[PDB]
Amino acid sequence: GATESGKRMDCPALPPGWKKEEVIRKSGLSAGKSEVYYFSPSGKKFRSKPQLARYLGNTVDLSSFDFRTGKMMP
DNA sequence: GCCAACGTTGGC
DNA sequence: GCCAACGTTGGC
Repeated sequence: GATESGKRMDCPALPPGWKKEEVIRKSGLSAGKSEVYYFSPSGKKFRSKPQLARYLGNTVDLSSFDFRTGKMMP
């Protein structure tokens, strides 16, 4: 399900066609650490909430969006 | 001390 | 030149 790692999955809190992936680091000091990426319907990768906001503009209100889980968490 | 957010780099 | 992957750090 939603906490499964290494697998792109639907993010239903965003507009249609957005997906999310959790990727675990392998090499280097920061190994094991978990990061989250988003993919637009066009397939571009997004690495931060501010980056999503810049791209989505007023088509979404991300004010309560939790980047790590992809849920709206008021 | 942490980590959100971003900059840099190696490998292609 | 691209981009996955790691390193870096200002703001908290």
